[PDB]
Amino acid sequence: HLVPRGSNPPPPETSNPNKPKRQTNQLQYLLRVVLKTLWKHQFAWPFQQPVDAVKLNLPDYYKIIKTPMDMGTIKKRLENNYYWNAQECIQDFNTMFTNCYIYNKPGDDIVLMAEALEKLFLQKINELPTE
Ligand SMILES: CCCCS(=O)(=O)Nc1ccc2c3c(cccc13)C(=O)N2CC
Repeated sequence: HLVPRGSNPPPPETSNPNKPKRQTNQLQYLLRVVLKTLWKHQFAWPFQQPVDAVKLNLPDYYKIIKTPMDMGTIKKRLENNYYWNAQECIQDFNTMFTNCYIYNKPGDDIVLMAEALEKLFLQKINELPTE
């Protein structure tokens, strides 16, 4: 009962080599504190790279989720100074959580994992430094 699975999209872009560099205290906090905390969490592992929805057989994932996002992407974006400001990075974290909550049933393990990361995220974002 084989069906066409299609392809995963290319991973989100993580490099903008000709963007001028600008560090901000908020971007520094996101990289060195927020991302580090979530990355090392026991439930981070499914979120550390783009979801392979094809190989995991997640039906209709790319029809439902218009903007895939993951912490591996966010990490590389931060490291490469891809983000112009901290709100762009926070938007990506939110997109990652939103996608998981939209696609999956509320009881599911992956949702519980995302919720644990989001609770920690919001704790750290509460102490985001002023601009
Ligand atoms: C419950 C932990 C399952 C981790 S997994 O590697 O076996 N499968 C999944 C990885 C990433 C995602 C999902 C999702 C739904 C169902 C299974 C999995 C999903 O939304 N993601 C992206 C976080």
